Parts: sequence; C-alpha cells; structure tokens
Amino acid sequence: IRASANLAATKMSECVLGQSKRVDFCGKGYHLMSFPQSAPHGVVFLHVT
Amino acid sequence: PVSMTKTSVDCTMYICGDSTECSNLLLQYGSFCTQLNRALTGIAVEQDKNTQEVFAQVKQIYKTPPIKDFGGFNFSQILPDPSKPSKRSFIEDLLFNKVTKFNGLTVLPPLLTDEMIAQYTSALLAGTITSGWTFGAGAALQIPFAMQMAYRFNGIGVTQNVLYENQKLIANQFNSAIGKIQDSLSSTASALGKLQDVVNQNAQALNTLVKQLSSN
Amino acid sequence: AYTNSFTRGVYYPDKVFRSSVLHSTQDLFLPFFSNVTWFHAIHDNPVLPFNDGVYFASTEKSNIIRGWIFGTTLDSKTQSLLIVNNATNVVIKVCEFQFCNDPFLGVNCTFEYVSFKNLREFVFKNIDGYFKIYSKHTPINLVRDLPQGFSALEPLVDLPIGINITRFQTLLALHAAYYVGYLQPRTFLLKYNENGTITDAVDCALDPLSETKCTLKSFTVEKGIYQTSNFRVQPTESIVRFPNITNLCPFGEVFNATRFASVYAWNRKRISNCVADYSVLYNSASFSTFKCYGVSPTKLNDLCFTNVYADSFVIRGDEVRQIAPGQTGKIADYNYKLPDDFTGCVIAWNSNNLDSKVGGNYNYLYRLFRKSNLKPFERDISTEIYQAGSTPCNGVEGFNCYFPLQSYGFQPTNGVGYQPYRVVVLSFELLHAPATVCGPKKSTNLVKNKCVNFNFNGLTGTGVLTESNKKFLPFQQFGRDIADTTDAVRDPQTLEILDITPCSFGGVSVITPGTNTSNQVAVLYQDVNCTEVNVFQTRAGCLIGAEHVNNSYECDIPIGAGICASYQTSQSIIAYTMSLGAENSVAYSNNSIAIPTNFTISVTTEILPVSMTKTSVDCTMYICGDSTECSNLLLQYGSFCTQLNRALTGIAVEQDKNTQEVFAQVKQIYKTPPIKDFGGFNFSQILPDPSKPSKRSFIEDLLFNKVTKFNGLTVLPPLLTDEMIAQYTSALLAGTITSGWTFGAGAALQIPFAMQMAYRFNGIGVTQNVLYENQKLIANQFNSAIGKIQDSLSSTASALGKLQDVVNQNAQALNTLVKQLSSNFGAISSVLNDILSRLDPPEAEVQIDRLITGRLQSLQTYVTQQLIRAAEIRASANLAATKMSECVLGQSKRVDFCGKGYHLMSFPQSAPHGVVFLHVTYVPAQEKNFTTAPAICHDGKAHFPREGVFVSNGTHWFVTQRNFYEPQIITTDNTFVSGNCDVVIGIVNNTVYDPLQPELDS
Ligand SMILES: *[C@@H]1O[C@H](CO)[C@@H](O)[C@H](O)[C@H]1NC(C)=O
Ligand SMILES: *[C@@H]1O[C@H](CO)[C@@H](O)[C@H](O)[C@H]1NC(C)=O
Ligand SMILES: *[C@@H]1O[C@H](CO)[C@@H](O)[C@H](O)[C@H]1NC(C)=O
Ligand SMILES: *[C@@H]1O[C@H](CO)[C@@H](O)[C@H](O)[C@H]1NC(C)=O
Ligand SMILES: *[C@@H]1O[C@H](CO)[C@@H](O)[C@H](O)[C@H]1NC(C)=O
Ligand SMILES: *[C@@H]1O[C@H](CO)[C@@H](O)[C@H](O)[C@H]1NC(C)=O
Ligand SMILES: *[C@@H]1O[C@H](CO)[C@@H](O)[C@H](O)[C@H]1NC(C)=O
Ligand SMILES: *[C@@H]1O[C@H](CO)[C@@H](O)[C@H](O)[C@H]1NC(C)=O
Ligand SMILES: *[C@@H]1O[C@H](CO)[C@@H](O)[C@H](O)[C@H]1NC(C)=O
Ligand SMILES: *[C@@H]1O[C@H](CO)[C@@H](O)[C@H](O)[C@H]1NC(C)=O
Ligand SMILES: *[C@@H]1O[C@H](CO)[C@@H](O)[C@H](O)[C@H]1NC(C)=O
Ligand SMILES: *[C@@H]1O[C@H](CO)[C@@H](O)[C@H](O)[C@H]1NC(C)=O
Repeated sequence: IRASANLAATKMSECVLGQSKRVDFCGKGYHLMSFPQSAPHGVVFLHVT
Repeated sequence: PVSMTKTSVDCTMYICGDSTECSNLLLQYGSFCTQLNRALTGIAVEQDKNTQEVFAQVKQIYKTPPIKDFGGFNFSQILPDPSKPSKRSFIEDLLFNKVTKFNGLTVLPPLLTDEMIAQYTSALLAGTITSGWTFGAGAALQIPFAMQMAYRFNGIGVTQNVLYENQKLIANQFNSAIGKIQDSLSSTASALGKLQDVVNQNAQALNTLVKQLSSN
Repeated sequence: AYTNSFTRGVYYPDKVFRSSVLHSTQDLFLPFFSNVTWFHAIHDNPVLPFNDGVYFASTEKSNIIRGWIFGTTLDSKTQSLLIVNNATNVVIKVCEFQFCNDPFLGVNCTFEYVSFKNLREFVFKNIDGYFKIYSKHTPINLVRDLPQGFSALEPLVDLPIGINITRFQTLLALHAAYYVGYLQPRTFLLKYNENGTITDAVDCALDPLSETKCTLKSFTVEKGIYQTSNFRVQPTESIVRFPNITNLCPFGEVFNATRFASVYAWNRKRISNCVADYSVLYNSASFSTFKCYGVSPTKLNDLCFTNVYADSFVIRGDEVRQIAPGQTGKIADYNYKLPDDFTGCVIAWNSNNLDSKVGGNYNYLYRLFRKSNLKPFERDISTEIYQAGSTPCNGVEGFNCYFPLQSYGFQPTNGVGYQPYRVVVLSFELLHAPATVCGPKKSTNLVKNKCVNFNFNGLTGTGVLTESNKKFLPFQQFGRDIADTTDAVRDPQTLEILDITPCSFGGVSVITPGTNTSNQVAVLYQDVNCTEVNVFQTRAGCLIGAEHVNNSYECDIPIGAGICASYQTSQSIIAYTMSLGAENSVAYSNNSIAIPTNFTISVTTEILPVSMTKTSVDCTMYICGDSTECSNLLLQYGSFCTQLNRALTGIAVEQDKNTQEVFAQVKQIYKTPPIKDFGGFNFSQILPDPSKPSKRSFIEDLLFNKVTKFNGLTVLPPLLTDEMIAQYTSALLAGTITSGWTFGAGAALQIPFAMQMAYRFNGIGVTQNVLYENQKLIANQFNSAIGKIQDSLSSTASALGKLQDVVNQNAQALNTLVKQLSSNFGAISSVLNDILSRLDPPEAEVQIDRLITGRLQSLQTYVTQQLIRAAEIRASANLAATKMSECVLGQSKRVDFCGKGYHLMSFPQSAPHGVVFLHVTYVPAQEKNFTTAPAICHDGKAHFPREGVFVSNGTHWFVTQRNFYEPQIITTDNTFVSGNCDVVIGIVNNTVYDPLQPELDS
C-alpha cells in the first residue's frame, strides 16, 4: 500500500500537481493530467490521456 | 489503494480481552506484544503519512469559485456539489453509494474523516483547475483550465494549437468521456476492482482474526 | 494539616549502579507532588500504622531519638526490637528491656550488628527474613516548608526484613515538623547519571505529562500524542440472570443411589429442570480422585451447564485412568469409550463399603470380546456368542466359543486392589441444548445503558444490556456474531431479548506541549460520549484538558478526526477543527494569470535512510550462546539457522550493494582542485575541510557532532568505511560541481559551475539568462540558504528526524532482541546459563523449543522486520539511487519528487547509516497580477507561444515563461501561425513583434 501510495504521491505530484512525461505511467496513452477523487480508503484518478 | 482502515489491536483486549491472568501471561512474553502494538500503531501513523503525502502536499485552503465558467468543461460531476449536504462530487457520491468491532479489536478513526478527505481532494482539484502545477511547487498562481490543457498538450510533444482550434469539440468529447466514466462507474462493479478487492482483503484479514476467535 | 512533598519519600531499591540510563522500578514508594501531613511539636507524637512501611523525615537540632520499637507491650515483658546508637556500641536486638513512654536523646534476641538545620530520613520495608537499617542525614537551610531537591535514601545496613509488623511509633524532637506517609506498590522512573547519585525522578502515573514519561523513558518530551494506557470505564456492580428454576436436584439419585448400573448397560440419565450447586460436593471429603482436564473442580459454581448426564458404572481402582480422552485399554475399548474432545468431569470416590457383599456382588458385568472398537457413549447390548476360532458357533460354548459379557466378584474379604471402587462419569457436556442446571447464586435486577459484569448462564463478561426486537424462537437462546461471541441473549427470567455490546474502552492518548514550554496537560477519552468519563466532544470523542476554540489554526498535535491542539492564547492548549491551510481563495477567471516576478532558491533537506547497521546474528551464539546441548537441539530444526543466516548475510551484502548503488555509481574518482573558486558559490560548508582530522565537510561535521552488544549479536563494519563513504561523497560532489551530470553517464566532461547551474535552470523550464543576470544575488541566496540549513541542522532535532528515528527502530530492534535474553517465553528464567546450570534435560528440551520458537518469533519477525523495513530501506534506497541518478548524476525534470518545488540539483552528504540530500530547488516568491488570453490575433492568424505564456498588465501584451516574469514582447521566434481566429474562443486582438520585422523594414 505504501509502495503504491508513494506511487500515488508521485502520481499526484507528477500527474495532478504537474504533468508527467513518463509514457504509460498515468494510464494508457499520452498523459495530460489527472483528477483526484476520494474513495473509501483509496484514490480514484481520472487520467485524461 | 492509498490507505487502510487503521486497525489497532490491544495486548489486553484482543489477545487476552478483559483477563488479568491472560494479560499477565502475555507480559510473560515480555515486550513481545508491545512491539506488535508499536508496529500496528506505526501502520496507523504511516497510513496517515500516506494520506498526508497524497493529499496534504497542499499548504493552503483552495476553494472553487462560485461560477464554473471553465471554458466549456463542466466539472459539477467531478467537483463538489453545493446542493449536496456534504460538499463532495457527484461521481464521488456514486463512489460512496454503489461502492461502500466491539470484541477486542478496534478501528481507530482516521485523522482525516471522509468529509475533509473530500475537502483535501476538492483542494487538489481546485488547485489543478485554477492553479495547475504551480501550487505544488510554490506560491499559488492562478492559471486557466484552457491554459492547463494547452500547456499539458505541449508536454507530450503535441502542439497546443489544436486544442484552441477544436476547443468545443474536445469539450464535448471530454465531458461525454467523464459521462462515460459516470455510466461505467455506476453500472459495472468491476470498475472498482482495485479498491473493492483491497477493502475486502483487509476485511478477510480482520475476518480471519475474528475466525480465530472460533479457532481452538 | 497538609504540606507539599515535591520529591521526598524515595529510597534506593538495590546496591546496583546504573550509568546514564533510565530504568523503571516498582516498590512500596511514596507518591510525588502529594500533599503530606505537616505537624507541630509544641505543647504531639501519635501512633501510626506500619502495615506498608514508613518514610520518616525529621528535623532535629540535638538528635532526639532513642529507639525504634516493634512489639506488643514494649515494657520488657515480650519480644521487642531495640535500636540504640551511643556512637560506639550500635545495638539491634529484640530482647526484653524496659523503655520509657517517649524515648529521647539530649546532646530472645535475634541479631547483633555494630555500625531548620538537619534533615534525616528513615525507611523500613519487610521482605524475606533479615534486618535492614536505612539511614541518610543531610544539612538544610530552610524553616518554612520543604526544600526543593531530590535526595535518595540508600540503606546503609541493607538486609531485607520480612517481619510482619503493622504498627510503629514515632520519636519526635522535644529538647519541629515530621513527615509520615502510607506506602503503595507504585512504579516510578528514577534517573541515574554516570556517577551513581539519583538526580531526578518522575512518578509517571501522576498527570498526562508524566504519563508520557512512562512510555518515553525520558524527562524531556516532544510535542506529540503518545499511547499511554487503555482506558476502560469499570463496571460498577455484578449482574446475573440465571433461569428462575430453584428446586433441589436429585444428586442423591446419582450419589446417594441404592443401585448403580454396569459398564455394559450404564445409565445415561439426563439431569435437567433442577439446580446444581456442587458446593455440598466440595464440602464432601468422600471423593478420592477428582480428575478432569475439561472443567476445573473448584471454580464451577458460577457456571451454568447445557445438560449433564450421569454415567453410572463400576470399574477397578487401577482402571481409573482408563476413563480419559485417548486412553486405550480392555474395558476402555470393549465397554466404554471416551472421546478425545470429551468435556465433562469424571468423579471416583471410594466404594470400599457400598458396592460389595459377603458372597460377592455379582450383578456388575463387562464385555471382554469384540471384533470392533467402540464408538464414544454407545450402548451395545449385543448378546451373541463371540467366535474365537473358524468353527461356526451354534450357541455351544467350549472350544473357540466364549461369551464376552464377563462379571465381577466384590467382597469385603477381597484385597483393596480387588475391592470395588466407584467411578461415575458426571459427563458435563457444554453443548447447544438450553441451560437448566445453574449455580446456587441469587439473581439481581437488570440494568440498561450501563456496562456491568454479566454472568448469563455461565458466560461471563462486561457489556451494556438493551432490549431487542428480534423474535428469538422458543429454544433459541443466544445471538452470536461472526466471532461466535454472544451478541444478543434472551433473558431467561423475562421473555425479552437483550443485546450484549461490551463496555466502552479505548487507548489513553496525551496532548501535551514540550516540558520546556508548559506543564498543562490533556488526557483523551476517545470515540465516546463524555458520560462514562472545558470539555470538547467530537467524532474522535471527549478531549479533557484543552479549550475548545471555534477559530481554526494550523494543526500541530492531532488527537483524532482532525481535531487537534496547539499552544497559543495566558497561552493554553486549544482544540479546534483543523484548518486545511490558510484560507486562500483564488481569483479564478478565464483571463486571470499569475506570474512570479521574484523567486527564492530555497534548499529543502530531504533525508533518506539508505543503509543500516550490518547486523549478523548467528543463531548458535545468539539462541545457544556458550552451550553445546542447545546447538545440538537447534540443529534438529534443520535449515532455519542456515536460511536466517543466509538472510542476514544477504541483508549485509545488500546494504553494501545499495550503498554502492547510491554512492559508487561512478567508475572514476574525482578530487576537488586546490583552489575552491566556484563562481561565488560557497562550497566550503559542503566540501571536505583539510583542517579537520578526517577529510570530511563542515556540514558533515555537524552531521557527525550533534546530528551524530556482546551477547552473540555483532555489527559488521561496512565495506565503505566512514572515511570511504566520505570520499565517495566528496568524489561525486566534486563530479557534480566540476562536471555536471556527465560523470555518472560516461567520461567526465569538464564544465564550470556557472555553466552547470545555467543548464540545470534550463532543465526545469526556466531560461538560464535569469541566473546569468543575477549570479551574485543567487550566490548570496544559495550561500545564505546553506547557512540557514546549517543553523537548522545545528538547532533542530528533527533535522535528523527521519534518519535518527530509523536508527532508533534499529536500536530498539536489537535492544528488544537483547530483551529476549530477559523475557522468558514460558521458561522459568530467560538466562541461558541459569537454565543450563539448573534445569533438567527433558523439559530443558521443550523450553529450548520455546526459546527457539519464540526467540525466532521475535527474531524471525525481527528479520522480516529487517526485510520489510529493508523493503522500506530498499525502496528509499532505489529512490535515493535514482535521486543520485537524476539529481546528482543528472537533473530531475519530474516535479515534486527530488525536493519541494522545481528540483535543480542535490548535494550528497554522508550520514550515519543513511544519506542526506540538499535538494536545491527553484521556488517562486511573489507574483504580479495579470490578465491573459488563450491566443492572440494579429493579421487573422492565431498565435501560440512555443515556450512561455501570453501575459498582459492590461495595457501591453507580453510573453513570459510559466515560472518567472521575464517581460518580452511577443516574437515570431517565440510564437507561430496556426489556424484562424474565428474558431478559437478567448482570443484577443493584438500586434506581434517579429525578430524579422525591423530587420526587414530597416
Ligand atoms: C454541466 O454539465 C451538464 C452535463 O450533464 C451539461 O448538460 C450542462 O450544460 C453543464 N453546464 C454548464 C454551465 O457547463
Ligand atoms: C492537598 O491538601 C489538601 C489539604 O486539606 C487536601 O484536602 C487535598 O486532598 C490534597 N490533595 C491531594 C491530591 O492529596
Ligand atoms: C549506650 O548504648 C549501649 C549499647 O549500645 C548501652 O549498653 C548503654 O547503656 C547506653 N548508654 C546509656 C547511658 O544508656
Ligand atoms: C561525580 O563524581 C566525581 C568524581 O568521580 C566528582 O568530582 C563530581 O563532583 C561528581 N558529580 C558530578 C555532578 O559530576
Ligand atoms: C449422601 O451421603 C452423604 C454421606 O454422609 C451425606 O452427607 C449426604 O448428605 C447425602 N446426600 C443427600 C442425603 O442428598
Ligand atoms: C447401529 O446399527 C448398525 C447396524 O444395525 C451397527 O453396525 C452399529 O454397531 C450400531 N451401533 C450401535 C451403537 O448400536
Ligand atoms: C420468575 O421470573 C419472573 C420474571 O419477572 C417473575 O415474574 C416471577 O416472580 C419469577 N418467579 C419467582 C418464584 O419469583
Ligand atoms: C451519546 O449520548 C447521547 C445521550 O446520552 C445519545 O443520544 C447518543 O446516541 C450517544 N452517542 C454515542 C455514540 O454513544
Ligand atoms: C488581480 O487582479 C484582479 C483585477 O483587478 C483583482 O481583482 C485581484 O484581487 C488581483 N489579485 C489576485 C490575487 O487575484
Ligand atoms: C527577488 O528575491 C530576492 C530574495 O527573495 C530579493 O532579495 C530580491 O530583492 C528580489 N528582487 C529582485 C529584483 O531580485
Ligand atoms: C566561504 O565561507 C567561509 C565561511 O567560513 C568564508 O570565510 C569565506 O569567505 C567564504 N568564501 C570563500 C570564497 O571561501
Ligand atoms: C469570462 O467569463 C466572464 C464571466 O465569468 C465573462 O463575462 C467573459 O465574457 C468571459 N470571457 C471569455 C474570453 O470567455
């Protein structure tokens, strides 16, 4: 969970809080941004690609 | 899956619930259950730390403007609804609705309740709607959402000119795409797989602990 | 009267010296900060009890005491202990001498030994059969109250008494106040310096400030919450709801019976609708053997049973162990089988005089032949002739034809080994059937909404009892949850349904500021009403101690549900709903743009633990240190030792591997030039100083100065020593500051630091011209930031927070491993040589089984803590390897990963079992406030910036990058032509300067 959560923190940092040039890191396709959504003990990302 | 139910068992209550003899016989093992309690409280604190690192990277309170003149990109489904009694998104409401003890082991309440976890998410959404990448680094710089998509287009090496040339078209595609998210997220239970399975996994872990209270 | 006792009432526990360490002792002590009595000594020496001992304190000017007395009549008629010290002839005897009513000094025996302005303390304790004397004198200069300070009484003649004396008398000064207190088994935390004199002590169960000190084992506290204890409101009384039936049960039918069955046709009498007391069975001395592993004999009255069957039969006195789970025998296999999971209690009283007669009690019968084993509790009335041979047996006995049901002969003339013995299985099966035989206890009235000790039909516990609307069927008795714990019950007196929810409980957490700041406390009772408890009630529960405030501040010490405290205004701890920052509404619009005119190059210190102590705990010398038999028994487990030692050597070689992966990422070692001229950038803080004895930095010297056994466990030295990790850190730091990023990739390519910082600005999206205009200002900013982090790392303990804590979990990891040398794991003592020199080989093998299984429970979970904590170390170490790779060996274009803000570079400094980075970052400071448009139209064409953003002050249209206000006119070397302006929305009409246009026109 903490590996996926540091993944989520870098994901939010580089995909929400910025734009990631890492191809296929923010879902399939050329990553544009992501939208956080709270969920019961989790985060749902709306990765626009 | 970013976080977990902060389960915390007691050396007294879970292992030897309300028993002086059994608590003494567990302290017969010395500090052994004490580092277990330390480890579980550590899991609680690092779970709080995960939630803090994913959400409270933000240093301020960002709130959405009263007008959603977002350049054609209606977010009232992804942004908190003022008509809702709890200021959460509509897709978050279907994430709260379609997807959703006292016997020696407790659950600690989160440092961040559900409504203000939703408040941090609203803060992150607001920062990445009106401020984009700038509030992650330093001071909050107000930037339009059209600019964020146009500059984000540059990031992947496609030129931003196409975006303003087909702004209405991609507004239609992105709004209908979020609508397809709404439809799939409301129709298929498999769309919540990676959280349903992990919440269930914690549920079976706790449930096996519960089943050991039947085990001889 | 009462007066303040700050630190008095304390004595030394033993003769053992402890050095610079904090240890907790429990004994008969006097509580601190307690109001103790103050008496006067004019115109008063009463008798006080001595049941717990005394702490005596006297003020004297002529030492007016001539005897401590312990007896009954104290007038030479009986044994009474006497103490007289006439300066050469110290006497401690207990014979009969005649003393006065008040012994005083003006300036059958059992032992013999010869040894305001004044304060003298005396303490007497009674354990384990000798004669103690405590004595300590000290000069004071105070007359009003108790002086402040800690003096620890040391027994001079230390020989622990053990006499039971509950009465003593005081000897007051009459040529002066005295302190007397009652002693309790309370534990304190007593502080030893290096030197042997106790300087301070905390009754750690006094206030939440001290309750922090119980769990932290220190005198200074950090601002934070601490799990201290487990609050659970104690139930006030005891409740029992047994069924109404109260008739006397025919236990005479099964004990005082005239007729007993035999083992072939033993009576299986259901005993129900009666009251089973068992107390007359305890008071009866008639039973000889009362054997059962299922239930206990004596603590049975409080239990109410499902249904009890009395299996009445007769078998021999040697056959009494045959009625047991798993016993195999002739009668046990041919007449009466006991299951392995048999619950119930078999009783065998002596039948020397009951089941016998002169001619022979010939009515007791038993099977001796069967071709199959018996089922438990079966009823075999088979009357066929057993076939011994192969011949068919037509009811004709003789050869190969014998009948199985054999009889006994019981006569009083027979021997006591053949004399009839009575064994009866009162089979107490606790099964599903409704409880009907309860103890002879009186019932109590029912209570709701208040947790109470309940004992419903034998099931004990605590919980609240509310009415329930469920339709329990008749014969339906309990509701069990998933844990098969009783969730609901039907009251057997009144046909109503009662939920059992166990009583309110939770941990005790403490809100406190630092001991250098305040002593005002806050105790938490969490997730409850303030009913079983300036009180604040939230979703987290009741917060006792801090003031509720509607104003919200930054959250400092969280207690739960985002209610948290802070110490402000006089000042006090204030609890509030936490603010999620400063309330910063953003003036969003479709044309609102904010661009920083000014920045600051802040350096954020992210500290990553990258190595650890290379521990190698060999199993033989740890679990079986200095023992041959323990190692011989340990090798019986086969491969656990070789696999755990492989795991630990893998840990060591992988710590070397990742410290190589975080430091020796370069094939070539560089050294700094003798002239440290780096374009105004003061690197003398981070480069190694030749004036130091070790070739290490000044920042590293801070990292080493304030920023910092032999029981079979050792540390392996790292391959990369302290000086070697220092020389890698200097080598890669020199590689950075002299070569940029290329030394991690290939051949080292020389670049000056101004060029390097220019391209590292270029790497985040800020153009290097800002650096090359303000190189002096940024030299001042970076050097002052280096000085600021120098001050921070030299003045704040949290600068080593996330590394020192990792060093800690390593330290109490090894320390708890050492605690398993003191924790017992079910053995008689945890000391190995104490076991091997005392304890026999047979149970020594099973306690070495306990030590191997449990020492490797602690140890294999220490090693999986090494491997999960080293998944943390390895995740942070591959993280730090990539931080070296694209921060030291490179530049990170990926945002908010290599430091707060836009990362430029990072400085590796060596740290004890870790690495610290100075992530030099670009953070904007203030912005001016502008309007924008998505594109600009000049001649019908739409223009878009290739790099930067169209910005405007309202009068002139500029293009600047996203992260610095660099006002430049719009240029076709920064914009292009794409599409037309009628389709874009938000475009405004402007004019475009070209870098072609004045060159064409002029
Ligand atoms: C909000 O989104 C809905 C989609 O259901 C759309 O019909 C509506 O026009 C949008 N409103 C605005 C103001 O964009
Ligand atoms: C302090 O002394 C007063 C004197 O009467 C007494 O009433 C009170 O109980 C004392 N406090 C404690 C905590 O013993
Ligand atoms: C002083 O003490 C000794 C024994 O300690 C005793 O024999 C002697 O009588 C004492 N002297 C007086 C004056 O009581
Ligand atoms: C400790 O003992 C030393 C002698 O070893 C003495 O000089 C000193 O005064 C003692 N106290 C302290 C506080 O060092
Ligand atoms: C059974 O016999 C014993 C033997 O003295 C007697 O004490 C006891 O009261 C008897 N039980 C009855 C009469 O219920
Ligand atoms: C029950 O009956 C079967 C067949 O009639 C027989 O094999 C078995 O031994 C019987 N068991 C008992 C306890 O009578
Ligand atoms: C039996 O229990 C019920 C419970 O209310 C009560 O009415 C009745 O009095 C009880 N029987 C006796 C003999 O007390
Ligand atoms: C707290 O107590 C009030 C009244 O005593 C009650 O209405 C409420 O339900 C209780 N809540 C909890 C969580 O115990
Ligand atoms: C920016 O300019 C607008 C226009 O005058 C003004 O309303 C706003 O307060 C300014 N500042 C910020 C931070 O938006
Ligand atoms: C930019 O910021 C620095 C430090 O924040 C400050 O000293 C300086 O005056 C500011 N302005 C310019 C033009 O450098
Ligand atoms: C670097 O810092 C040191 C700090 O002691 C200072 O003395 C020195 O003047 C600074 N500059 C250079 C070029 O060494
Ligand atoms: C921006 O939105 C405001 C209302 O919020 C509107 O008056 C204005 O015309 C809009 N401008 C553009 C360029 O969309």
